[PDB]
Amino acid sequence: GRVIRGQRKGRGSIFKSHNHHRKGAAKLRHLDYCEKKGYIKGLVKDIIHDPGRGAPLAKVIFKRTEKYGKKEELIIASEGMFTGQYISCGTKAPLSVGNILPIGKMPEGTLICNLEHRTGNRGTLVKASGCYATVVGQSEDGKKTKVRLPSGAKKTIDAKARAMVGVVGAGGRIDKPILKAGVAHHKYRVKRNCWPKVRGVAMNPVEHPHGGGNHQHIGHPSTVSRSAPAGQKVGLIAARRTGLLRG
RNA sequence: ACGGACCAAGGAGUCUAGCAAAUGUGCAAGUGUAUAUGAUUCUUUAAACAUUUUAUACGCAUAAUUAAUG
RNA sequence: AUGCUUUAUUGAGUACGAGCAUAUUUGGUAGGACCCGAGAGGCUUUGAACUAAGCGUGAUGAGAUUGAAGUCAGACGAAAGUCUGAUGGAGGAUCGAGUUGAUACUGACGUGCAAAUCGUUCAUUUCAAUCACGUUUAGGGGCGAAAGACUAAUCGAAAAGCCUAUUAGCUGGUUAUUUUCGAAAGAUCUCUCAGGAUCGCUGGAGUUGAUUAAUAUAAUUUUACCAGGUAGAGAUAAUGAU
RNA sequence: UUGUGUUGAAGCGAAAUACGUGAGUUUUCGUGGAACAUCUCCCUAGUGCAGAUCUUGGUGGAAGUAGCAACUAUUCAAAUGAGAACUUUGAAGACUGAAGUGGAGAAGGGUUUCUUGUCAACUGUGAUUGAACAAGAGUUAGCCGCUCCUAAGGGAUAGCUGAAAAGUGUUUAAAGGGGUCCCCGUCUCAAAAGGGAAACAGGUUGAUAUUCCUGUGCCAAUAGUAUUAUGAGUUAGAUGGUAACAUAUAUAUAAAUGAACUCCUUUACAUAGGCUUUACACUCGGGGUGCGUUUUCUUUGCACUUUACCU
RNA sequence: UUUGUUUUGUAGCAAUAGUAAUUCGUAAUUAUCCGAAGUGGUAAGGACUAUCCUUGAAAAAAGGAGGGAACGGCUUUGUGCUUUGCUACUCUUAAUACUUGUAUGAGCGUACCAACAACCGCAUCAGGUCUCCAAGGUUAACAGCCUCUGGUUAAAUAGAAAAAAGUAGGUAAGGGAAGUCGGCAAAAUAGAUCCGUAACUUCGGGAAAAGGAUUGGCUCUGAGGACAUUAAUGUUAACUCAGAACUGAAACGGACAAGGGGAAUCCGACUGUUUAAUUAAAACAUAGCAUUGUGAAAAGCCACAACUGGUAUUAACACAAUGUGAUUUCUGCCCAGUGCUUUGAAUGUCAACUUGAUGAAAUUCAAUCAAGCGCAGGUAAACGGCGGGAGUAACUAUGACUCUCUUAAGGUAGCCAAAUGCCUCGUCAUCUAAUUAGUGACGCGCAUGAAUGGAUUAACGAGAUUCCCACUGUCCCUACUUGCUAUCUAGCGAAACCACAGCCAAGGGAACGGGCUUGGCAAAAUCAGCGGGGAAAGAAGACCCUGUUGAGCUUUACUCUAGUCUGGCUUUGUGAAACGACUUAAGAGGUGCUACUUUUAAAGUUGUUUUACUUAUCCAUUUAUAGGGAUGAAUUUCCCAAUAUGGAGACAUAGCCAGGUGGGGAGUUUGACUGGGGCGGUACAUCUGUUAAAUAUUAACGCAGAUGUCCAAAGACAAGCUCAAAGAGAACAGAAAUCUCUUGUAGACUAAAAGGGGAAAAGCUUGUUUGAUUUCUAUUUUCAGAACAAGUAGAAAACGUGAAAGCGUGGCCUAUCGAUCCUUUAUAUUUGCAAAAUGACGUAAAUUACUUACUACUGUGCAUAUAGAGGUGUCUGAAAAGUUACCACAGGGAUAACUGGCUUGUGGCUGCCAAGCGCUCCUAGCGACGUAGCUUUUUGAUCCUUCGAUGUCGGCUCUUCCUAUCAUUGGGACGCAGAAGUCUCAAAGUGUCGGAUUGUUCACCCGCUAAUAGGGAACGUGA
Ligand SMILES: [Mg+2]
Ligand SMILES: [Mg+2]
Ligand SMILES: [Mg+2]
Ligand SMILES: [Mg+2]
Ligand SMILES: [Mg+2]
Ligand SMILES: [Mg+2]
Ligand SMILES: [Mg+2]
Ligand SMILES: [Mg+2]
Ligand SMILES: [Mg+2]
Ligand SMILES: [Mg+2]
Ligand SMILES: [Mg+2]
Ligand SMILES: [Mg+2]
Ligand SMILES: [Mg+2]
Ligand SMILES: [Mg+2]
Ligand SMILES: [Mg+2]
Ligand SMILES: [Mg+2]
Ligand SMILES: [Mg+2]
Ligand SMILES: [Mg+2]
Ligand SMILES: [Mg+2]
Ligand SMILES: [Mg+2]
Ligand SMILES: [Mg+2]
Ligand SMILES: [Mg+2]
Ligand SMILES: [Mg+2]
Ligand SMILES: [Mg+2]
Ligand SMILES: [Mg+2]
Ligand SMILES: [Mg+2]
Ligand SMILES: [Mg+2]
Ligand SMILES: [Mg+2]
Ligand SMILES: [Mg+2]
Ligand SMILES: [Mg+2]
Ligand SMILES: [Mg+2]
Ligand SMILES: [Mg+2]
Ligand SMILES: [Mg+2]
Ligand SMILES: [Mg+2]
Ligand SMILES: [Mg+2]
Ligand SMILES: [Mg+2]
Ligand SMILES: [Mg+2]
Ligand SMILES: [Mg+2]
Ligand SMILES: [Mg+2]
Ligand SMILES: [Mg+2]
Ligand SMILES: [Mg+2]
Ligand SMILES: [Mg+2]
Ligand SMILES: [Mg+2]
Ligand SMILES: [Mg+2]
Ligand SMILES: [Mg+2]
Ligand SMILES: [Mg+2]
Ligand SMILES: [Mg+2]
Ligand SMILES: [Mg+2]
Ligand SMILES: [Mg+2]
Ligand SMILES: [Mg+2]
Ligand SMILES: [Mg+2]
Ligand SMILES: [Mg+2]
Ligand SMILES: [Mg+2]
Ligand SMILES: [Mg+2]
Ligand SMILES: [Mg+2]
Ligand SMILES: [Mg+2]
Ligand SMILES: [Mg+2]
Ligand SMILES: [Mg+2]
Ligand SMILES: [Mg+2]
Ligand SMILES: [Mg+2]
Ligand SMILES: [Mg+2]
Ligand SMILES: [Mg+2]
Ligand SMILES: [Mg+2]
Ligand SMILES: [Mg+2]
Ligand SMILES: [Mg+2]
Ligand SMILES: [Mg+2]
Ligand SMILES: [Mg+2]
Ligand SMILES: [Mg+2]
Ligand SMILES: [Mg+2]
Ligand SMILES: [Mg+2]
Ligand SMILES: [Mg+2]
Ligand SMILES: [Mg+2]
Ligand SMILES: [Mg+2]
Ligand SMILES: [Mg+2]
Ligand SMILES: [Mg+2]
Ligand SMILES: [Mg+2]
Ligand SMILES: [Mg+2]
Ligand SMILES: [Mg+2]
Ligand SMILES: [Mg+2]
Ligand SMILES: [Mg+2]
Ligand SMILES: [Mg+2]
Ligand SMILES: [Mg+2]
Ligand SMILES: [Mg+2]
Ligand SMILES: [Mg+2]
Ligand SMILES: [Mg+2]
Ligand SMILES: [Mg+2]
Ligand SMILES: [Mg+2]
Ligand SMILES: [Mg+2]
Ligand SMILES: [Mg+2]
Ligand SMILES: [Mg+2]
Ligand SMILES: [Mg+2]
Ligand SMILES: [Mg+2]
Ligand SMILES: [Mg+2]
Ligand SMILES: [Mg+2]
Ligand SMILES: [Mg+2]
Ligand SMILES: [Mg+2]
Repeated sequence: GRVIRGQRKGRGSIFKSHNHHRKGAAKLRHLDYCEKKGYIKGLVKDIIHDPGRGAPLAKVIFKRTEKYGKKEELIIASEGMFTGQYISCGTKAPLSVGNILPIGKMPEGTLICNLEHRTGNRGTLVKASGCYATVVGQSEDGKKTKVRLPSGAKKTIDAKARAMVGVVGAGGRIDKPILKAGVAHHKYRVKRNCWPKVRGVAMNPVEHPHGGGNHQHIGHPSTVSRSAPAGQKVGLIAARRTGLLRG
């Protein structure tokens, strides 16, 4: 009868992100001559907090090379950086925490973050607080590098892509029990409108496949297939397996 | 069992198409002057009057029967 | 082959034509169709001055209670550590007036002051708090701490105008006089059982006949003849009981 | 076809020694004031009402009945007037009790405001009252606001999609600009509580006031040329202090050279808790002035004793 | 740059203004305007501390700095750079004069209300509606009560009287919940100081636990600071706190203000939220726990008609989709069913396209690695599920043990008459006097149980229950009082409703009358109450049934559809390899130049597969900013070679076509009969007998039954023969084996129900057969005298049997079955395919070809006439699943759920007879086996009245009637000594109670009593 809650989220009316006090987008530096041939170095002016995101941001200043002036960058800060530090970005920069290097000049076992899955991309992969990847293989003729991602997947990347040495700061923040409904009210207040959640078994049949009944049950197998239409994919999607995991 | 406090005005088997039966009228193996045209028709007349100077417009009837050549 | 024959069978066929036109009435059909009456379906538009949720900018919560971590001082002890007094001001802490609401009297009123009010009594006040303007989301759609709730006294699908005088085997109504004739509530078929078609029962029109105490005719008798297994009877005649 | 009418038509009220089984027809008197029939035979229709919770309009019994009950409360005397429980004046008794029927604003209303007059209807009892009715009046700004800036957002331009109507909004624009020949970089609307040049006190009208009057101040803008005065610098740019820093007082502290380019600061910011300072408020005692009580008491009870912006 | 003091000034504004006074005149003058402190209400600033998985706008506009471009002036040769002097020149503010378009200050708002009558609510409506200011006393207090400044004394009315009854209040002797479903309502408590506080517990609480004492006024004592002369003297405050004496009708938070407490059970962890106008909860949320998908602009989830978007200013400590619901302790077994998911040319089926074979061609046929299903696995914190019967231990009883059916697995740890147990008011204990209630135990549990979460649980709750203390007008049992109404006056002034109307009893009547019949009776007009009746009013019953009337929701109902997955063709270019296809003479052959299958340097062209390239196409980044190799400030070396960049790349994407999946979505449907409907059944198409009343016809969900088949013989004809059974006889042989005789009217048989028929046959056995065949008519049954269907009597052919007359058109007779449209095979010297031809230039002539005359028989495919067949059992013949406790409409008393009416089976009461009981004795008192009635206080049966409506259980209050008499009054009898009782007569005058449990009517206990009888009045009684 009626359009479901999870279908309405795509209209983007009251489900758009809350971003009034956010500070800007976190990108690497634009790929240019210096990083391809040597390196360039910038100065850390501040570490600041971003309302929606858990990891801190470093505010870093480089010096213009084509012209007289200065320029600004926003970069996810790795654990250990400090105000007044000089970091160096380029193909020949020394290996140290906070420098930005191509992944093909790093030995095996190096912990990295803020990685590009394509060259010149300005960084996409390892970004949430407390996360890192591992260099796990260098190809015989260069041109390819193999890494291990936080979820445990393995990937091969172009060997000229860039990343930061070290781990993302402010890690270990899911070890504190939230303990109050108001704390979770304040958490999602600055993210998006997704809290609280009514469960489908407590609605009427018009609004949900689980709704209705004289006893609050599903009455249906709760694992649905990958091909089901939008108003019907609602329980466990394409589940290979259910129940407690034992290994 | 339902409608009705009282009074006045209004208020409901009609019109058109197509078929049949009954009855009145005209002509009769025929009958009906279609659309038009004509006129010393033109307040009335948007009515009425006329029919192309051994005579093939059309309808119904005058002949039936068969899927059909017939 | 211009097919033939008495045969049988069929036609809304033939055996010296009756039609065409035009008044009116009646019947059945289509149309608004004797008059008034739905619950619905569709097309295009108008509303978030109420209320729901998000967002921007601002404003607001008398008074009192309780007493976490940190700090100072004193006592004990070989160390580790323990005990006593003060200080301090935490917490979706506690009473409570405003504010925001609505538990009970199943009180008053119920032709109200009022299409939700009045009185007393209740719940809530540092937080998931409460208000005001501005702004976003529009109808099979939105919004919902979820009651099928709310979306301008309208929501298990808003409001305005059209398609539209939609359809109804079902309720209600249907307008002057006298005179003459006068019913059925059985039967067959039916997605038929509150309906219909068809036969029966009724009225009107018109011929052919009889008007010759006749013939046709008769919900009646008489004379001649025919068919029957019900009332009674039987159980020793058959069957079955006793 | 052939008739009635100002010497009185239709219609209406009451009737008749009248006719008909009946629907009806005909006639008298009164009112009325202008048209009305045809039955000689035909044509024609939106042609005959007791009902449909029928439509529109008017009117009853109920009935001088139900009722005119929240908000503590009224009394004496006078004026006016045809007429005063509810108009005005004086004297009493009381209420609101600063979280006020006290003052000032927004949304909304639109002349309800003021003076004069004044009662047909309204002001659910009266009414001489009134936000009712009639005639004429009344709203004054460089300093209070809008107007300017940007916000959540709206409308647009290029392009793309669609039969269009419309949807979306740099998704490869030779755009928009500003700086004097260069660089930067879409347009526009959206806050009378956010941001933001600048004003105070006294007086004044029937009705306006940080707007009018008086006096004293502030802010912003003010072409070119020439003269005259105010100060400063050089015989292409001043000094003091160890330092933190300081210095132009002319009517008026106005002048301490500085291009392209570049970097910062103000505007500019949450909540809770106690400590502290200063203004406004409140109160106690002296002095002056006026008033009140006074059979008894009382060096006594109350009022006033003020000071803005700007330098 | 020095001293007390030169002395002035509210520092200027400034007294010239404001306020309070005293003056003199019909605008006039004077005097004051100045000395020291306290309290802490309101606002703002300052320096600080702490909190956040929460870190709390921007722009117009203004300012500061770095750096060092340019530059002493007036005329002085020339072509902006070349020549001579003075060492006034450069800024800055103000005023003036002239040239200049006319060289200060735009435009719009401004009255009044802001609710008390100016706004919205139909109004001059007790409602709603945003912001700022805020005095004195009491006090913790901006609370409550009283007051000053300012405001008012007004409300759609007044006067009198004062009874019932109402509404808002106040008291009550003795008892203290006995009232009631229920302590509903009301009382009792309460401020502050000092003492004292349990179980349990997540150690934080519970907690104001529970409890005890004090409190006025007056007169005193003690404690707590600051400052200046020097330990000593002197001045000087604010408010609290602790003690003592005295005093009063023993009173003192004196008015106001202000918790009732305790022992346990159930649910939910907690603060929070919800159905605006009948539900505030145990419902929703929540922290915590667990499961699932996804490494990216070719990804997960979602929006759009397309083009494009949301999450995303994102990146696994993330985003998205679900369950359960704090802590503690736990979370058992099942993958057979249904879902979801993994592998693939070994593998079955499953499209378009393509490729071959054949043919004149249209067609026809065959082959080929798509996805999906099938085949083989995983998964229960996916949907869900988790057994019976017997025997057995030295008194009984029980069953550790055993046997046997049996499942995918057989309910584990726990828990229980639980918000879950029918029987049920379960058994035992406890609580009371008395317990359908409460608590603790028991467990073969109709039908308990593990994130559908199981068992607990401190704290918390306007949540659901039981008991105790305090308290009381809830009650015994009511009385007295105040305001405001009602009442009577002057003024003003409606509405609902209304066929006509309004006294009764019985009768009949649509079975409950105001009106009708027969009786009782019946005398103006008027005031205040009241709730028996007018089956009173409101309003086309919402319950129930009907309608070929709807709508919301569900699904493995009937048809479809968005989206997803999969294959083909086009977009679409340049090369190169490797294997497949259709051809060479070979290969063994089997066959009568020849016919078919078979190992290899191909006759030459086409196909899936792999790889390479860049310009089509797609993506990303930037201001399209250097061609490859070796926490100051920065602006005016060498080697390698002459499409912005990078990544993919003819693959994605996109357009047309094809297949799978698809309640996410759309449209629709979901028979009838029926002692209401539903369930059951078929009485829905047929047949035998009976009801059926001696022609024929005739109903019910009447009675006893049968049909949807069967048979090359069980059909046709002819001949011969005679059956069931019984008796007596015959080696094994008997009750039953084979054989002979005698009797035998059918007692046998004849496919199947039942009825009728049948003896040289209709039965049995033999012989020959296919009339169970082709065509047509007159007609009978049901009936409209319509179709099918099943029969009867015949005619035109060709046959069978029999010697012959004859008989045969299925079964000895009565049942055994099917339209239009469509399809399919048969028949024909019958026809068509819209200008014509197709056997065939066949036969005979003729020539110099457009020659002539003759002929039953003429391409593929399709159509058409006539005859059978494929089926409609709802059988005169639609392609069709559920639910509504969210509901809508048109109707029905044609039809259910009350009262009333007829009946009285069942329920209740009363009779008659005498077997027997009563030691003995039929009848004191009873009464078996039988049998006659009465009543309408039970429950049925029926469907008469009411569906545009007669309020549906019980209790409380109040009146009246009946007798089928419990007590009280007079009597009779006994199995009657007295006492106490039992049976019975006249008799309705007077009575027929207080309580515990339950919503109860009904029950069952504790009591008293004289007795604690039974009933009716629309199941008496809801304006
Ligand atoms: Mg629900
Ligand atoms: Mg659904
Ligand atoms: Mg549940
Ligand atoms: Mg189930
Ligand atoms: Mg009716
Ligand atoms: Mg009526
Ligand atoms: Mg005629
Ligand atoms: Mg014709
Ligand atoms: Mg009509
Ligand atoms: Mg429809
Ligand atoms: Mg609004
Ligand atoms: Mg809002
Ligand atoms: Mg709290
Ligand atoms: Mg009430
Ligand atoms: Mg209330
Ligand atoms: Mg519901
Ligand atoms: Mg209609
Ligand atoms: Mg008659
Ligand atoms: Mg006339
Ligand atoms: Mg009419
Ligand atoms: Mg009329
Ligand atoms: Mg009338
Ligand atoms: Mg009336
Ligand atoms: Mg009255
Ligand atoms: Mg008045
Ligand atoms: Mg007062
Ligand atoms: Mg008061
Ligand atoms: Mg107050
Ligand atoms: Mg006025
Ligand atoms: Mg006036
Ligand atoms: Mg009046
Ligand atoms: Mg006026
Ligand atoms: Mg102005
Ligand atoms: Mg201003
Ligand atoms: Mg914006
Ligand atoms: Mg603007
Ligand atoms: Mg402002
Ligand atoms: Mg004024
Ligand atoms: Mg003013
Ligand atoms: Mg001063
Ligand atoms: Mg004003
Ligand atoms: Mg209005
Ligand atoms: Mg009113
Ligand atoms: Mg009002
Ligand atoms: Mg009273
Ligand atoms: Mg007293
Ligand atoms: Mg008492
Ligand atoms: Mg009791
Ligand atoms: Mg009782
Ligand atoms: Mg109860
Ligand atoms: Mg109470
Ligand atoms: Mg306790
Ligand atoms: Mg709760
Ligand atoms: Mg729990
Ligand atoms: Mg709560
Ligand atoms: Mg409600
Ligand atoms: Mg409520
Ligand atoms: Mg819950
Ligand atoms: Mg959760
Ligand atoms: Mg399985
Ligand atoms: Mg396959
Ligand atoms: Mg067990
Ligand atoms: Mg149990
Ligand atoms: Mg129990
Ligand atoms: Mg489990
Ligand atoms: Mg269960
Ligand atoms: Mg009165
Ligand atoms: Mg009577
Ligand atoms: Mg009556
Ligand atoms: Mg009478
Ligand atoms: Mg009554
Ligand atoms: Mg009805
Ligand atoms: Mg109904
Ligand atoms: Mg429907
Ligand atoms: Mg559906
Ligand atoms: Mg039926
Ligand atoms: Mg008979
Ligand atoms: Mg016989
Ligand atoms: Mg024979
Ligand atoms: Mg036979
Ligand atoms: Mg049928
Ligand atoms: Mg039939
Ligand atoms: Mg349905
Ligand atoms: Mg009836
Ligand atoms: Mg009986
Ligand atoms: Mg009625
Ligand atoms: Mg009644
Ligand atoms: Mg009624
Ligand atoms: Mg008796
Ligand atoms: Mg006696
Ligand atoms: Mg006696
Ligand atoms: Mg009753
Ligand atoms: Mg009775
Ligand atoms: Mg009632
Ligand atoms: Mg009752
Ligand atoms: Mg009553």
